Amino acid sequence: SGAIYVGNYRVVNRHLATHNDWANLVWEDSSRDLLVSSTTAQGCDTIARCDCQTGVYYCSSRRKHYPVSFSKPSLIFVEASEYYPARYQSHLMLAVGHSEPGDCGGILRCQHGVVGIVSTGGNGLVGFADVRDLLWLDE
Ligand SMILES: CSc1ccccc1CC(=O)N1C[C@H]2C[C@]1(CC(N)=O)C2
Ligand SMILES: [Zn+2]
Repeated sequence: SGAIYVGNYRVVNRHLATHNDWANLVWEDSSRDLLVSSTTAQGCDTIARCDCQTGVYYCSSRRKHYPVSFSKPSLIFVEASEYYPARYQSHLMLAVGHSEPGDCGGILRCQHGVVGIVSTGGNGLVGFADVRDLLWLDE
């Protein structure tokens, strides 16, 4: 679990969005596993606007942060799950690191701010949904 709180927006994994997220929907994209909802309180986070390919992410299943080198956002095949059919997930970045079911929502940050959130994993890999291209989050 986990979310990004920026301005009057809450960014979550689309498959973990609550009834309240859907009732306050701003934008969602099944191909990216992202959903953004509106909030009444001002958020605590800031978004990176950069091309960093190194950063640190929070891994809930280890209660620890790990440094990672990750690929640029791209279209990557993801096997079927209870949440989605087998498909290509867009704007996804991969890295070598631990991730298991429950780790989705962990934040990846670089020196500039929040880069994205955990969305995939397994076999010593961790995948992050990028948010750096969503410029409207800043206004
Ligand atoms: C950290 S998630 C994970 C890790 C190891 C093993 C299995 C998982 C679950 C997993 O792949 N999931 C759950 C939900 C998000 C999704 C992938 C996707 N973005 O389409 C569907
Ligand atoms: Zn950066």
